[PDB]
Amino acid sequence: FLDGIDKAQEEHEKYHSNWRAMASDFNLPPVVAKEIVASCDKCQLKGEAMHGQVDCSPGIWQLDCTHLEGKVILVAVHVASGYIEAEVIPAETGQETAYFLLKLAGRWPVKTVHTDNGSNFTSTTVKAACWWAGIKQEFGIPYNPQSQGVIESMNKELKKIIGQVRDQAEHLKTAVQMAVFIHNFKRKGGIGGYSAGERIVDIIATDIQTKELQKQITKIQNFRVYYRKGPAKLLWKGEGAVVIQDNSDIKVVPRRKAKII
Amino acid sequence: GYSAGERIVDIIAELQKQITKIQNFRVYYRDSRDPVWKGPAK
Amino acid sequence: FLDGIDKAQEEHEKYHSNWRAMASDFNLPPVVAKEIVASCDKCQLPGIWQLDCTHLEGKVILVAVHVASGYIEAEVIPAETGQETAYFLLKLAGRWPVKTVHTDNGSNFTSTTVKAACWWAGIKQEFGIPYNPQSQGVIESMNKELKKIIGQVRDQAEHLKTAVQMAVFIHNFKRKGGIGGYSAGERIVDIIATDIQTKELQKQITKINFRVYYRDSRDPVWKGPAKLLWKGEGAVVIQDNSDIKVVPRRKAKII
Amino acid sequence: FLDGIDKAQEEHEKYHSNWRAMASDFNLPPVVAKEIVASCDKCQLCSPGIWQLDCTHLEGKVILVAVHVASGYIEAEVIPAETGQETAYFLLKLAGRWPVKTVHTDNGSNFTSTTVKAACWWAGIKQEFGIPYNPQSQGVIESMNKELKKIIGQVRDQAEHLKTAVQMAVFIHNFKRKGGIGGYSAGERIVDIIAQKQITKIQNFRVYYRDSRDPVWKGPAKLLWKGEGAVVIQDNSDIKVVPRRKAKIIRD
DNA sequence: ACTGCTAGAGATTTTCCCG
DNA sequence: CGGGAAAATCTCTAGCA
DNA sequence: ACTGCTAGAGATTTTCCCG
DNA sequence: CGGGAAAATCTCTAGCA
Ligand SMILES: [Mg+2]
Ligand SMILES: [Mg+2]
Repeated sequence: FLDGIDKAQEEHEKYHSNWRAMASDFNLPPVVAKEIVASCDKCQLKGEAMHGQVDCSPGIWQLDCTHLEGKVILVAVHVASGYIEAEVIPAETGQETAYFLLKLAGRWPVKTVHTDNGSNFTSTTVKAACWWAGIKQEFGIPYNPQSQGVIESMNKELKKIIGQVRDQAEHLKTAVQMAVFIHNFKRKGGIGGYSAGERIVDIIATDIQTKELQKQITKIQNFRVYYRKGPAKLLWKGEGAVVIQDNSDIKVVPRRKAKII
Repeated sequence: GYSAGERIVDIIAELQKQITKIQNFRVYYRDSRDPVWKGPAK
Repeated sequence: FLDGIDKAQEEHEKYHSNWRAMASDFNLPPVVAKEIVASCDKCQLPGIWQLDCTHLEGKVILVAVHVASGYIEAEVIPAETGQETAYFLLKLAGRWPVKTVHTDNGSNFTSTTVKAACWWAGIKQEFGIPYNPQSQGVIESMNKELKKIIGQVRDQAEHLKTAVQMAVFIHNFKRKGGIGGYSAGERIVDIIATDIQTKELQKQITKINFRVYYRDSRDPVWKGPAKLLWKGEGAVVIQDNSDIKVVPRRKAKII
Repeated sequence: FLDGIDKAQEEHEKYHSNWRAMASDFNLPPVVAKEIVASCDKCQLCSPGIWQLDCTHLEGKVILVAVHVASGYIEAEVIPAETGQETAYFLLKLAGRWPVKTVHTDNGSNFTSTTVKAACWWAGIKQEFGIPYNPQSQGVIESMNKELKKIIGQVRDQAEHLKTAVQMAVFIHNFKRKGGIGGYSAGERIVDIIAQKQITKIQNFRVYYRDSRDPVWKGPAKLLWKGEGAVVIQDNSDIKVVPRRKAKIIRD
């Protein structure tokens, strides 16, 4: 292929032909043509085809403003449940945002808030509010709304319901509260056939109850598993398996080659 | 040198109840490369 | 860098020495130390060897020394012509992985044959006075000690060349001393095994290479290559000319 | 090709090895290496301290070859004549490069010569004549002889005198041919194989005696053990322990 | 070092109910 | 065990940024 | 009575080649 | 019939409007 490699490179600096073109024309193994393309800086123009996944921890909220009929609507969503909070604010200011976030934190457990990099969420007043209530702030990558896919999807859902009930109310703020009500309690679906209100209550109660249950379980139950190794702490056992926490690492081991002390 | 109360309280301070309780909860989850949520797991 | 390497850099700023400390005491790979001394404006500066000559008893003796361990490779050469020095340098290069050689500018080393020897084997050579001629003084003192050795051994060898070799071996192995009384062989072997492990360590250090091409934010144009720093699920962190950026994996390409 | 691949090809022309270097060191894909070796006309495709020695002839010239059993690291040099004295000189030159301990020969007259025994003595090298008593090196010595002959068969086009071609082949077989277990060139493996010193390091270690009161007495102790948060040192006629904060260790 | 999601419309497969 | 209908699960899109 | 598609990057499965 | 690598097929995205 020594002859063809030099020619395909010259043709690539003119044409930037993809690897199949070089492999067909200059009789090349697919790996060599691919290497020619790969080392071209002008031919690197496409990302990888995948999507990430947002954090859906029980304490994470996603926030964003949305605009409707010239007014600013500050919308928050609890990621795990789909529950929502929303108000019309007078302006997209850091002060209005600090106030909204303080109200949210005083009504619901809020461990982390995830927003874009708009001026209102990045402001020092919002920081001071988040420091006071103990809220971690996660800032999305700039110009990447998929980072806040949940609240963007929920802003669509809320705009649709506001459109549905707009002529039942004079002012926009009231339509926003009617739509919030409707979404939280008058729309069922999702993981447990729930409405979002039912679902957030279940998520938060489940968090509380499982925390308590397993804390008591670990207080009373005390063992040490040796597998394969060191004194691994026991997490669970059953059906020919054991769960252990060895140096902050959780691994599923079969019952064989595993002895409990 | 412990009072009868101290020994009583220590003694009184089962697990299968709490374990079945924990095993009653449903878990919906995803694998790190699949957008669809996986059905209720135990 | 690592906290140890940052501490070594701060110790350099405190003490104006780069290679003599972090390459030895801090176990830094030689490539990083070379990069640091290159960046260091205060630093004007296992594969190092030196070659020299001596004229004991009217005969020409050419001696090589591994600087880091007091090893000896020597041979009585029939003549000072560069042709025979080329053959002997071929021997040194074949027997051990020799990377750089420090000699003088003389025609005994600048001849065409020596240049061909370096070209074939892959050895770099220095011609002239080294920046630290105290090493040359040390090897000359070793030459004098070999000469005293010879003044003793020549009671045992019918041919002075053979006594030259006998001395080479005595100093390699029997004359153990320094630090903890170690022979030149022991230090040589330790150094070269450490060198193998440092090649492996340099590989694993440089692992954590990757060119990243990425779509910048709001920009239609793709840019790169950037250095990859960290790779999560969904996003990466990239170094594009001392400018740390975070890019979703949809908008990046890692080669 | 890439600058690295072109450099690898030039290194092949310099060293007559294709797969053992670019497939391993240069991370070349196996298909490209296979294509290169196909195009390459020159590519036809125990007890450490135990070495073999042997005599070979080529084009009317005599070559003495030293091998290592434990990794096939091969030393060699052209000999002026088959006489025993030259053999003794070569074995001498061997002694100073590695701790040779026992060698095996073919019981030849030039090797049974007395001077060979003399050299083996004053250097401290033992001779175990006959054939080696392990059923690996017995054919391995001849196999590596054939390997050296084959390497010279390609080297000879770049050297008109055997005295240089032999060293060319030796460097190739020592480093530029990497294989075996994981692709380790013989030189690397022998580095590993070669790798009382630590005992002699601490023989003369005396200690300035102190105690938990943190005194400045600095008694004439002898260091017995170090580590695990304290020391173990003898105090004249008795034994005690001292934390590392005290008990300075010095040479006697 | 961070990350698309949600809800509805129609298609497909599974389950349950009388045999 | 067999259909047939009712329920549950699957595929796929717009629209939010 | 008209209508999403294309090309590349990485993952997964299939096929072929020496055994 | 078995691996292992090389080739072919599959999944999925941006960007065009
Ligand atoms: Mg926004
Ligand atoms: Mg918005």
